[PDB]
Amino acid sequence: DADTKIWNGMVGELVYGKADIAIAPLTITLVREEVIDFSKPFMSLGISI
Amino acid sequence: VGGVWWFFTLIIISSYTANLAAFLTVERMVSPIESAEDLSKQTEIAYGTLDSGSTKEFFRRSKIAVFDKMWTYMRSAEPSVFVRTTAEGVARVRKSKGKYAYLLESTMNEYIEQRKPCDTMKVGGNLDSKGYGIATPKGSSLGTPVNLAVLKLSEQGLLDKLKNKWWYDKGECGAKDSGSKEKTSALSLSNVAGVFYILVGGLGLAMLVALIEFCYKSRA
Amino acid sequence: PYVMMKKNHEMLEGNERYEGYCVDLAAEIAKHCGFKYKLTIVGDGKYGARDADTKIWNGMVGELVYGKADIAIAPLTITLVREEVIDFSKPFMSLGISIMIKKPQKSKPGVFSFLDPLAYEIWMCIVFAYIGVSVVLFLVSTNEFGIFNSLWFSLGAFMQPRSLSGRIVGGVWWFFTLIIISSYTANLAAFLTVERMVSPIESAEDLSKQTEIAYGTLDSGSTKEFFRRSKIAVFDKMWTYMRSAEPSVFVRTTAEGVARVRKSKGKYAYLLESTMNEYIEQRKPCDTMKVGGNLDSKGYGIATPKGSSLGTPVNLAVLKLSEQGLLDKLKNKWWYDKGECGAKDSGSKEKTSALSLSNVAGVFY
Amino acid sequence: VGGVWWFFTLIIISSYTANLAAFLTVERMVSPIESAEDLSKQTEIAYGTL
Ligand SMILES: O=c1[nH]c2cc(C(F)(F)F)c(N3CCOCC3)cc2n(CP(=O)(O)O)c1=O
Ligand SMILES: O=c1[nH]c2cc(C(F)(F)F)c(N3CCOCC3)cc2n(CP(=O)(O)O)c1=O
Repeated sequence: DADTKIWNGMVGELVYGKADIAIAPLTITLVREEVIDFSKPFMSLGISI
Repeated sequence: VGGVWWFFTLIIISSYTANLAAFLTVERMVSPIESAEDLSKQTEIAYGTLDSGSTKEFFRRSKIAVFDKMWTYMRSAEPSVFVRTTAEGVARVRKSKGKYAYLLESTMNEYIEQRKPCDTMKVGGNLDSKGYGIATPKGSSLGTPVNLAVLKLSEQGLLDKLKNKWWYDKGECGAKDSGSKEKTSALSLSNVAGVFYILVGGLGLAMLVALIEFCYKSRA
Repeated sequence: PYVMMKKNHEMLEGNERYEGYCVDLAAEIAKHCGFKYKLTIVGDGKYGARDADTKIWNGMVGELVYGKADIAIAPLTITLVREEVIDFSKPFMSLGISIMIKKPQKSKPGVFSFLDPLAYEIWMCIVFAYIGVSVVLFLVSTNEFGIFNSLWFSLGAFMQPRSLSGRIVGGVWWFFTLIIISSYTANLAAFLTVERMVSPIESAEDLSKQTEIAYGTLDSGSTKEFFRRSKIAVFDKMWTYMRSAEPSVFVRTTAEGVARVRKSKGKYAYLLESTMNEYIEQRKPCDTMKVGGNLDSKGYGIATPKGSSLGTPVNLAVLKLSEQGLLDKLKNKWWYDKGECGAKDSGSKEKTSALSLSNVAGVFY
Repeated sequence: VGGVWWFFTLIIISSYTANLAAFLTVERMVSPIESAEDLSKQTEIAYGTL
């Protein structure tokens, strides 16, 4: 959230110590790589028709 | 009379032949899509994305040639080509008789293709390169271990195996994909069949006139 | 097309000597990380392997571990064996193993170009109804007298008084054949207008289900070792075939493999990295094409010595470049834009026309 | 012989007719450059400036 500058969802629960690890279809984005750590991709994808 | 009638039927059968050819020539002209560039080069088939998400924001910020034009279209397309949820998008594709295409994540798409009534399919390669990963708090102890674990699983083909288990095996369809093989691709017997029934009908009519004729003769 | 020697490289020096995807990717990374660099080609010209005996790393991965270089910007595959000794940034290009076949060419008459317009099923029924009329007429007109007549009605069949019965039979049968020959003519015209030539089917599973078209991989490399170690259903059978296929379905180099596909008239398929494959498709004489999706999920990355300062910076830089679509842009620049071939342009080329003899020949025999 | 020869000529005249239809259909398919966008959509005809 731009205003409150607060992280939500799984990425949030990681930064605020709610969880120890996140195992889900979490996209590896630059904005997230800055606050948390992403392991190598376990599934490559993209936009399809 | 016989000459003019002959010239008359000549024109008609020629017209029938010529006309029947245009319907078959165009029938071949039809070329389903396959790539994203195909969506931009045409307008007959509408298309859109989710009203909110990285998918929509992708085209908006994309400076790539093809994707640019696509966004320009979707940005002012009426009615709204954007849907509220992913379910709405799929429903729009299933109820437009192939007049509406929906752009979404390949992962979720591939899964939908393996769900009843098996009436959806992914076409062409992906538009961009993304990837999911295991997230761990910055400077965690599980960091390095998990990272290597993912690499180990992929090399053992365990990751590919898991996907096959939940995407294709879990199906199911598993049937709609074997019919989508795209085998057939020619003319047909249907039309020609209609002319066969009218033939046998004529033969039967004659077989009736024969007996009937005989009877008449006898009477005489 | 990652790193190549520029045309007039002899008249140039420094980094200006080289050009390619990675050459541009280097400048981009250096711009976002803020540093000057000197492009250098690895000595032995290898990527990154580990000799079992000497336990020594070679190629770029080697020059990193032994302090010869500060960073590796090349199509270096992100493997577990390497991730242990060095650091890999997020993938700047996802790839996998693909299939390469000949150019979807086309050519063949075999009187079978006449039975196609008209389906085999239709040729059959038109023959069944053919004798179906010569038998009905046969009933209109002692054992030999039936043979001479059956041969006469068969001559009245072999196509060209007022017995109303068999009269309407000849008329209806004429109207029947009229429609058919009209359909054949019309349909054949459509064929002569569009004239689209498909091909086989993209799906590694298609290579295993058939044997007519041979296929193989490089005699040495991760590609070959993949099938050997793969426990997946489809890939298993494929390896079983290639493992004992005679003659050898494996080639010495990648060039040999491509040459084998271009000289087998579509009888030999070659399995290789999608990246190199896509590039080949964009090279003269444009007679090769990639079919189906990749067999596995790989990815190249920027390699940096374990515990380096450029580590985190470069990692983020790669992610930034991809999100700005700069990576996709670079690939398009060296693969398709700088390419020479064309597929969507060959289908957009509405032009062609000429009669041969093949089809007509089948009717002569 | 007369029957087979008839079926033979039938196919040929049908082929001639069908093919001749294609030579006129394609003759219409051909389009000439009307604007600049036409120069970009095709490659057969090269073009340049000073
Ligand atoms: O980390 C993320 N991972 C995601 C994974 C998936 C899925 F593919 F379902 F696993 C999806 N969907 C795709 C289809 O529509 C329904 C949900 C959204 C994701 N989003 C939201 P974005 O902002 O639209 O990318 C993320 O943020
Ligand atoms: O790090 C690696 N990066 C590689 C990059 C490429 C290319 F795609 F050309 F860039 C290739 N080729 C693919 C086509 O055949 C010719 C060479 C091999 C690579 N290998 C050897 P592997 O053991 O067979 O994977 C590596 O080890």
